[PDB]
Amino acid sequence: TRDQNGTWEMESNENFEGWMKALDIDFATRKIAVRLTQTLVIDQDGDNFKVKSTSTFWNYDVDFTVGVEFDEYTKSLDNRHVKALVTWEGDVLVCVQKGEKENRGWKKWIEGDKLYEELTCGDQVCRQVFKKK
Ligand SMILES: *C/C=C(\C)c1ccc(-c2ccc(N(C)C)cc2)cc1
Repeated sequence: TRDQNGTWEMESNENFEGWMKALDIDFATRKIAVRLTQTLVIDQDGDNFKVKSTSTFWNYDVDFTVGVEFDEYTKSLDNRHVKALVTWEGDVLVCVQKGEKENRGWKKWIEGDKLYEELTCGDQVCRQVFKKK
């Protein structure tokens, strides 16, 4: 299923700090952020997505249309400019962010009643699982 609509509450988080390090997030921010439970809110209508990543420490929103390249500033994450593109590979939603960092992007897919997410940058992969609330 390609339907990722919903409010998703984090169940597990692996190597989040490795991913943040590959983005050069500073020590203070990483040490706090790695402790925290996350929420993902996804509003999906056809190709149009609105995605929100939230915790008690950050609130990060992005809107995109599947298949349409967009220039993006990554704002409070790491303050960089990328060219971003989100597409479908089967039922895996795949984002590639072209720029300074290699292998930068994410993937999301549904496995049952849960949302699986990969965050990638450099040689680091962070793996997360969310439950539908
Ligand atoms: C599908 C997942 C997306 C678009 C996403 C974007 C950004 C983040 C994110 C933002 C900010 C931070 N900080 C400040 C540590 C971490 C991760 C997560 C997911």
